[PDB]
Amino acid sequence: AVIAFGKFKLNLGTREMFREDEPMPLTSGEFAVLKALVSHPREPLSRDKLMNLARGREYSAMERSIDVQISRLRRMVEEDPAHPRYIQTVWGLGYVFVPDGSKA
Repeated sequence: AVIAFGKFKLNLGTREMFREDEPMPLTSGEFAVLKALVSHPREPLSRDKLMNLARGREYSAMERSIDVQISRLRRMVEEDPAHPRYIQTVWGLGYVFVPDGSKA
C-alpha cells in the first residue's frame, strides 16, 4: 500500500507525499518514477528502465527526466541529497530502492 516513514509519508493510492506534514505533490512522472522504484524493492534498474516503467499508459511519455527527478526524489525522502536511506543510486546499475538498508 502507501509508503510512510518515521517522519516522511508517501501514498500512491492517494498520490500524496509529505514529511512531518509538508504536503508535496507528486506528478505522474514523479510518482510514476518513484512508484517504479517502490514497485521493485532492491531492484537496480537502468535510468532508461526507470522512466520506462513509469512510462506505461498514464501521461508519463514526455517528461524524460530521472537524474533530475531522482535527485529531487532523494531530497523529499532525504532532506540531505547525499546520505539517503531508501534510495541507492548506482551509476553502474541505475537506481535501486533498498529500504532500511541491507546490500546495494
